[PDB]
Amino acid sequence: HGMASMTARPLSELVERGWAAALEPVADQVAHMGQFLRAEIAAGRRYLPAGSNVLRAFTFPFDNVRVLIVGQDPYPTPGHAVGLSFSVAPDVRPWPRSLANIFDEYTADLGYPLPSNGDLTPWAQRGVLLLNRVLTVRPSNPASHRGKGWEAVTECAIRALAARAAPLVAILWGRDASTLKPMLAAGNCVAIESPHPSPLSASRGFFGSRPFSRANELLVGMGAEPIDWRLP
Ligand SMILES: [Cl-]
Ligand SMILES: [Cl-]
Ligand SMILES: [Cl-]
Repeated sequence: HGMASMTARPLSELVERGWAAALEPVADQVAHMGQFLRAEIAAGRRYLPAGSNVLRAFTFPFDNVRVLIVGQDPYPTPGHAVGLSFSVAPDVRPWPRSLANIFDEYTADLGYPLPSNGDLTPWAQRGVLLLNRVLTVRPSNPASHRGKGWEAVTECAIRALAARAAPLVAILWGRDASTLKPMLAAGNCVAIESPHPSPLSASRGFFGSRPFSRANELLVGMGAEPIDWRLP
């Protein structure tokens, strides 16, 4: 299921059952995004990630999400984005510099060895929502799908998480992510804020932020299970 399905089929057929219910308020908006993508292709433009990966962050169970990591837009280099914020496919070398920064801090914070590859799927399988606010991008055109309708989709997702009584930690990287604080404050959600891991900002405070260990300390305090951050 790709673009065709996103334009034409119910949420139940696109994402995990809990997510499908959570995203029901934006069912028409999702369909409209599928049409936007169809129009892009008809016009002789491409988009990233692959259609089958666009909604991938919502294919893991809504009820198990305990940490939210927000990204802005997918990687713009062809072949990098795979539908989970910051993740890349296992064969990708070198890693994008933002991911290399995230992994630098992972090693410093947790003491684990540097990951073998850039695939963050294990995090998604273990209750981390790796959510870009904008879920597609035109190749090599950073932030080119901003303002095209994804924002309402991804905001609906975040509000559904925040509305729950269940524990949530939100890792908020950069000023744009920090815009989410109001919706997060009225819930059972603690936000960890730092500069973004992009090389443009990382050295102003991303390094040293220890988000992984902090998120776990917060979770355990709230009686939730921590995340097993360990990557192979
Ligand atoms: Cl189609
Ligand atoms: Cl293109
Ligand atoms: Cl991405």
